Amino acid sequence: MPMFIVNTNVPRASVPDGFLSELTQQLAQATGKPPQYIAVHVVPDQLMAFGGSSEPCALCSLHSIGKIGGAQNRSYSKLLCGLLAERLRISPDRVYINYYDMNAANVGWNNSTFA
Amino acid sequence: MPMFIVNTNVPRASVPDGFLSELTQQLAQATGKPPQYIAVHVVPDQLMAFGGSSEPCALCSLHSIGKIGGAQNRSYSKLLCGLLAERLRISPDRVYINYYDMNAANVGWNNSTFA
Amino acid sequence: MPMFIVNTNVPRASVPDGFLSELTQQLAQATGKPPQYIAVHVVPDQLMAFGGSSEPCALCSLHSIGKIGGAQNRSYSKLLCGLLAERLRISPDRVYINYYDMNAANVGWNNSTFA
Repeated sequence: MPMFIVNTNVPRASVPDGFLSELTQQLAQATGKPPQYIAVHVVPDQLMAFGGSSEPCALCSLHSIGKIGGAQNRSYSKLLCGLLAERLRISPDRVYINYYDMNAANVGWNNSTFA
Repeated sequence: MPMFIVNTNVPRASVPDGFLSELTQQLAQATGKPPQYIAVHVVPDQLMAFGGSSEPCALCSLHSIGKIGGAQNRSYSKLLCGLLAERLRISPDRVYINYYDMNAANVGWNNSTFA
Repeated sequence: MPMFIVNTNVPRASVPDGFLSELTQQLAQATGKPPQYIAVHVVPDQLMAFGGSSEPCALCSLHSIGKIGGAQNRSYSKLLCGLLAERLRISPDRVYINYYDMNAANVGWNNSTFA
C-alpha cells in the first residue's frame, strides 16, 4: 500500500537521478497515502519486446490497499504514463500498467499483516 | 492483453536470437490476440532454486484480459513448457507458470485504461 | 505452490550462499508442503526506495495453491521478516510481502496445470 514497479528496456543511465523520489512524491499525492508507506521499484536494462518490437517500452504494476478502481485507474495511468514519457522518453502506447487492489490480510509488513 | 514474463537461472548467453519474436508470434496464435498487443519479458541469469536445487528452472506469468481459463491454461502450459524446454533446455517439471485473468479497468495503457 | 520471490536493494555479495536453501527448508515447514515443490527467487542489487529512503528494503511475494489466509499470513510474515532481518540485515518495517492464493487451474507446471 502502495507499491509501484517499473520494468523497462531503457538503460540504467537514462534513469534520471531523483526519479524514485519523484515517483514517490507523485504517488503520494495521487493516492493520498503517506509517502513513508510508499515503495518504488525501477528495473531498467531489461530484455523486452512490445508488439514485437524492441523500441522503448515498460511493464508496470501498482499495488495498493484500496484506492484502485475505474476512474482512479484512469488518473494513475495518465499521471504515470506522463512521467514515463517525460523522464524515460517512453511512448505511452508502449506502456502497460497492471493495477491490483490488495486485500489487507494479504499484505505482510513488519511481522504481521494490514488486516 | 497479454504479457508474458519468464524468469530463469539460465544464462543470458543461452537465450537464442529470435526468442522474443518467437514468443510474441506463438502467443498471438495461442491466444488469438494480435501481436501488436503482446508484451514479452525475459529475465535470464537469476538467482533461483526449484525444489532446493539449482538446476535450470523458470517462474513465469501470463497476464491477459480474457483468454484465460481451465482448458486454455492447459494448452498454454503445454505450449510454453514446450518452448522453454526446446529453446532454453529447461525441464518442464522445473517450471511454474502463473495465470492471471485481468479485468480491463485494471490495465492501464496509453494514458488511460482499457474497457 | 509455493513460490517465494524477494526483490531487494541489498548487494548480491551480501546474500548468503545457503540463503535459497534456507528459505526453501523454512517455507516447507511453514507451509507443510514438501520441499520438492518449493520455488525461491532472490533478486538483489535493485533500484528501490521504501518510504522515500534507499536504506535496505525488500518487496516480496508468496504464491501458493492454498495455505494462504489471514492468520497463516501473519505467521508467515513473522518467519519471513525474521529471516530477512537476520540474513540480510533488513529492518522488518522496510519489508512488504504480497500474499497470493492461487487456483490450481491457474498454475502451470510440467506441460499442464494442477487442475
